[PDB]
Amino acid sequence: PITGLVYDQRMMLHHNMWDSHHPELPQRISRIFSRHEELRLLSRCHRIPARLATEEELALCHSSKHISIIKSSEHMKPRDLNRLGDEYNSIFISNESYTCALLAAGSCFNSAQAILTGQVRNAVAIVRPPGHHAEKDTACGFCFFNTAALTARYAQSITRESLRVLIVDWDVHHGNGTQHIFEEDDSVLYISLHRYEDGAFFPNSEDANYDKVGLGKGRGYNVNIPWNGGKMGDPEYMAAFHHLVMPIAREFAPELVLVSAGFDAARGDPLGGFQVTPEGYAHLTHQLMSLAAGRVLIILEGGYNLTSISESMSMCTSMLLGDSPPSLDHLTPLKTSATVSINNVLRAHAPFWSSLR
Ligand SMILES: CC(C)(C)c1cn(Cc2ccc(C(=O)NNC(=O)C(F)F)s2)nn1
Ligand SMILES: [K+]
Ligand SMILES: [K+]
Ligand SMILES: [Zn+2]
Repeated sequence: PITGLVYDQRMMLHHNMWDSHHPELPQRISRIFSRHEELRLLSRCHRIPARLATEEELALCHSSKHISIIKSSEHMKPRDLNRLGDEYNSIFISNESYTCALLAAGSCFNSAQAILTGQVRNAVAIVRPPGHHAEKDTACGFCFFNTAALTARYAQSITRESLRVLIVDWDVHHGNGTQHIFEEDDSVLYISLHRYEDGAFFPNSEDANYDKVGLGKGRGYNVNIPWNGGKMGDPEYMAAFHHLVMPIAREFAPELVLVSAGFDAARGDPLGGFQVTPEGYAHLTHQLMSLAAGRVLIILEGGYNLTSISESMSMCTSMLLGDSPPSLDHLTPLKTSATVSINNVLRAHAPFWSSLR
C-alpha cells in the first residue's frame, strides 16, 4: 500500500506585493514539506509529479471569463494587479499567481489519477494557493480556482461521469465555492465543518447554515455543519464525524474521497480561533480511510500557523501511510452549542439519509 505526495516549490512564487506578511505565505507549503522530511515521512511516500492544469481542465468548474481574467494577471503591471485583486473579496495577485493556481490544481489531478489507476492507495497534496472559496465565475478568500471541485470533475472525466466523490471540507471556513459548484449535483457529496457564528464568520454568508441541503437533484448532497459560540476542538469534531460525517459518507458509498484539508481549525491558528490538535486531524483522517476502499486525497486549503499546519498535515500523511492513530487528549465535555449544531444538522438531513434516523 503506497501513499503518494505532491509538492512543488514553484507554488511558493505566488506572493503579496503590498503585504509580504499576509498569512497566506509562500512558506506554508515549504514548511509542511520540511516537516515531512524531518519526520522521515517523505521518503516513505511515492513522489507524484506536479504539472500545470490546462485551460480546458479549468473549464470543468469555471467560466471562460473568470479563467481569462486570472490568466491575464500573468502579464499585468503592479497597478493592474492591485486593482484587480481589490475587485474580489480577500484576494492578492502577483504575476506568478495564475501559474501557481494551475500548479495546485494539476498537482491534485495527477494525484487523483494515481489513486484511480491503482498506482497509489491514497495521497497528500501540499499546494497553494488554496481553492475552496473559488466560485465558478469569481476568485475569493485567497483562492483563484476551486482545486478540490476541479479534482472531483477531473476524476469523473477519467472514470465515469457519475463517479461518486465525497468532499469533506474541514478547513475552518465554509467552502462557499465548492458548495455552489455541486449544489445541484448528487454525484458529489459536499460535507463542510466550519465556524459560522450566525453568518458573522468569513465568508459571511447564510449559505453556510445547516438548512442548505442542496438544490434539485442535489437535495440531500450538501451537508453543512456550522459552529456557533464555542472554541470548538477535538471533542466537537469527533462528535460531528461520529453522528454525521461518517454515517452519511458510508451510506453515500463514495468511490473517491477528497479532503479540503485546511488546518486553520488548529490550535494556534491566528484566524480560526479553534483548537483541533494534530492528533485530532489524524483521527479524522483515519476515519475517512475506511471509505472508498481507502482512496483518499488530502488537499491543502487554509491554515496559517506554520508550526500548527506542518504538524497537523504531517500527522495526516502518517495516517495515510498506515501508522496507528495517536492517543487524543482528554475529551472535555462536548460544548453545548455544538450539540445544538449537530442536532440541527441531524434534523436537516434525516429526510435524505436513513442512517440518521
Ligand atoms: C490579511 C488579514 C489577516 C487581515 C485577513 C483576514 N481576512 C479574512 C479572510 C478571508 C479569507 C479567509 C480564509 O478563507 N482562510 N482560509 C481559507 O480557507 C483560504 F485559504 F482558502 S480568512 N482576509 N485577510
Ligand atoms: K469547511
Ligand atoms: K452536492
Ligand atoms: Zn480557512
